[PDB]
Parts: sequence; structure tokens; C-alpha cells
Amino acid sequence: HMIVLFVDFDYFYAQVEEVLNPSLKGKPVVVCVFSGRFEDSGAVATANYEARKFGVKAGIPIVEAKKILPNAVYLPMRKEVYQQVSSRIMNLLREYSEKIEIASIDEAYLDISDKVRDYREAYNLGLEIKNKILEKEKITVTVGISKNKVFAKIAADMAKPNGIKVIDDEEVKRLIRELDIADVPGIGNITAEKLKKLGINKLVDTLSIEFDKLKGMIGEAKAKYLISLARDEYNEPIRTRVRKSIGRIVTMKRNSRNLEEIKPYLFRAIEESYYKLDKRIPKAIHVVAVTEDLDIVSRGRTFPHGISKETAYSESVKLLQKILEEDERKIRRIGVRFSKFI
DNA sequence: TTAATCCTTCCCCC
DNA sequence: GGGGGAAGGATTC
Ligand SMILES: Cc1cn([C@H]2C[C@H](O)[C@@H](COP(=O)(O)OP(=O)(O)OP(=O)(O)O)O2)c(=O)[nH]c1=O
Ligand SMILES: [Ca+2]
Ligand SMILES: [Ca+2]
Ligand SMILES: [Ca+2]
Repeated sequence: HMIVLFVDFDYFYAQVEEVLNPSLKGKPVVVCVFSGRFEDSGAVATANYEARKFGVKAGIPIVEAKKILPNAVYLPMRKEVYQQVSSRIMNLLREYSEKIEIASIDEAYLDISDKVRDYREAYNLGLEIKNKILEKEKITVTVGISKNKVFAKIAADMAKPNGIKVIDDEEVKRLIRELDIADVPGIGNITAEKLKKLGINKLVDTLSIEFDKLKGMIGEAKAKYLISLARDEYNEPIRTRVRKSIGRIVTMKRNSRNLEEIKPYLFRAIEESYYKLDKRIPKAIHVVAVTEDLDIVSRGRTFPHGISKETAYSESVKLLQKILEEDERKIRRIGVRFSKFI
């Protein structure tokens, strides 16, 4: 008996725009990031359900989304607001448990093995949490409930939007056989494809392969992960997480190779990155470059001390010269990433 | 206008 | 032979 409760906010960014302006609810709302290269360049960060049922979702080009819903409301993404609205909600969650793991800007795991004694009581603490968040911050969320972090999140995907579901041990047993391997957290397209070849379409299937052949295909961490889920031995603790890196990437108007033409962008990125750092001091710095064909290239350096703004400016141009040197393609997007704080 | 955890090398050295 | 760590890249959400 160890009951994990997972919370996930529905189409978060979009739902926040509906809160800050209710005249929006009911219509197709699409939050985008207008990269600025040309008219409507850029992608979609997220759309609400009214838009999603028509194909408009996160990842597609804004241009493509206007071909489908010329009259949907297109709003520019406001990262900062969403972040603060999230912090408030993350606090309402600490009112229910001491053991809370904040997965992303909208996902959180709460260990409530103690506060509750069985699934029934959980499902109640679930509706309770949903209703509290709805009245305090006006946001709908989906709640998953199960034995461990992995199934609690799977439950959530099955119950969204605005839902609540409990996956009990009998269902876990059948899911380890019926549930599609790809629907397992941490299994993207690439890992799903490698597993197709190894003849593993279901979780159970992993016990039919010799360990070392699975370790040579998808890595050891991933292998043990899938195997413990199959034998039903997975039981990761809910540890609190802490930012391990902050950075910013910007899109340049035109793809380039000229150093003096890229610097300006690179520098803007560093300014905004030190703003996000707020009091934090990084020892490591990484310059990140996105080539014209969308391949990511980067170069970094760890110092035995914190990096000051002057140092960042200076060190980044060097790493950028190290990038153009080793890479002969043109650069589409450029940015930096700081880490290893003091 | 958009962060995290492995994995694989490589190098230094006990 | 294996500890340690840094660097660049692969993958996922
Ligand atoms: C996928 C994606 C997400 N995001 C951000 C914005 C979203 O609100 C959030 C990511 O999507 P998700 O948080 O995983 O889910 P969503 O809440 O927006 O979708 P769902 O209806 O399933 O609840 O993270 C981006 O900025 N860009 C992207 O390409
Ligand atoms: Ca979500
Ligand atoms: Ca999410
Ligand atoms: Ca998947």
C-alpha cells in the first residue's frame, strides 16, 4: 500500500489565457510563438480542445493552423504569467502533502500513502483537489491515481481532459499485457521503433528478451525501467526536484554564418538568461546552435568558479567560433544554457 | 520571442 | 581494470 496521486493541468497555457480573459472560453484558442522570420512564422505551443478536435495542436506551424481555422483566436505566448499562475497552484498542492515532486510547469506527483488508506479515499481527495484548484485559480486539471508514479500518470492520460481516474492493481496487471508499449512514459517514437524490431509491442514482452540484448538497443536505465514495470516491481520515490539549468534560445531573422551578424542575438540570449538565473550563479556554460536543417549543435565549458556576465559574453563568442569551425552549415537559431549552480 | 536524464567517448591515473 | 569527470549527442516531455 503506497498510493500516488498525479496532477496535470489541461491545455495549460491556453487555459490561462481563458482565465485572464473569459470572453475566450468556448472558442478555438491557439497560443503561438511567432519566431518573426516572416508573416506568421513560428509554431504552436498549445491549443485548447475546441481547436484540437480539428487538427490544430502543439508543434504544427502557425501558417498551417490558419489554413485550418482562419478565425480561431491566435495569442502570443506569455511564459512569465503561466509560470506565476503555476507556482500558486503548486502551493495549493503542498497543502495536501509533504511529499511532492514537481515534474514540469504543469505536472506534479503527490505521495498520499499516509493521508489516505485506500483507493476510494484517494478518489475523494482527488475530486477535492480538483474542486479546490477550480475555485481558487479557476483551472481544470486531470488527476490520475495508482500504485506508482508511472501508472498514476498513465491513468491521467486516459482520463483527460478535466478528469479523474484510478488504476487499481487488477487493471495494472492487465495493462502490463494489453497497454501499448508506446503509451508508457519515457517511450518516444525512437524508443518505440527500436522495441518494434526486438518484437516488444507490450510491457510483458520485455521479459521474453535476454537482458543484454535490450541493454544494447535502448540503454541500461531504460531496460531496467521497463523490466521492473513488467515484473511490477517499479516503485520510485517522490523526491522534490530542483532546476538544474537555465537558458534561452532565439531565432535569427535570416540563417547566417557571419559572426558579427549572430553576436547580437547571442548576447540578447545571455541577458535574458541572467535575468532568469536571478541570484543563481552557474559554473557551466553551453552555447547552443540550431542549423538550417534543424539539427542541434552545441559546445560548452565548466569553470572552477561561477561565471560572471562579462565572462559569459566573452566565453560564448569563443564557443560560437568553435561551432562554426567544426560545423560548416548555416545557423538558424542561437542560444545559451547555464548550469551547475553554486 | 519558447528543461531533464541517459549514453557514448575520451582522457588521466591508480 | 575501473573510478571520475567533462564533453557532445540522443531522447522524451
Ligand atoms: C508540446 C509543447 C508544449 N509547450 C508547453 C505549453 C503547454 O501548455 C505545455 C505542454 O503541453 P502539455 O503540458 O503536456 O499538455 P497541455 O496541457 O498543454 O495539453 P493537454 O490538453 O494534454 O493537457 O507545455 C510548449 O511551449 N511547446 C510545445 O511544443
Ligand atoms: Ca498538461
Ligand atoms: Ca504535462
Ligand atoms: Ca509515446
